[PDB]
Amino acid sequence: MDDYEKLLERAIDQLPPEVFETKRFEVPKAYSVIQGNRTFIQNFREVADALNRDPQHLLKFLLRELGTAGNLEGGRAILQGKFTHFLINERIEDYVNKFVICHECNRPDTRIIREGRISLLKCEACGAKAPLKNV
Ligand SMILES: [Zn+2]
Repeated sequence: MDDYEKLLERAIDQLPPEVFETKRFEVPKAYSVIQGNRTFIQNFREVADALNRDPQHLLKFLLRELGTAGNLEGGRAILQGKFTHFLINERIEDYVNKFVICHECNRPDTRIIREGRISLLKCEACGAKAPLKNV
């Protein structure tokens, strides 16, 4: 149930949200490669989703840390800056591997909150989680 996922491709790509279902975007291996001073992204599609469901954000982040030119090299997505599988792997591993890291946040007997469509939340109980703003 982890590796050999049961992806039916039901409205998880071009198929409009006509069919009701839960979109489980999680697949092993989701990190870039450190090459001198550039990141050779190969799964920009999968790596991007997990690292950030929204492509607009993920992209704004690579440039925000990319101190170099910043562009797509090769044929996949070899950017250049500071996105050396740093923030990428961290965020992705947070969601894809939220079970072993979040300690199976099933029915926590605490006050949990999630905002941004499974993007942000708090887990002061089973560790710590980022809600959104600091009041
Ligand atoms: Zn938790």
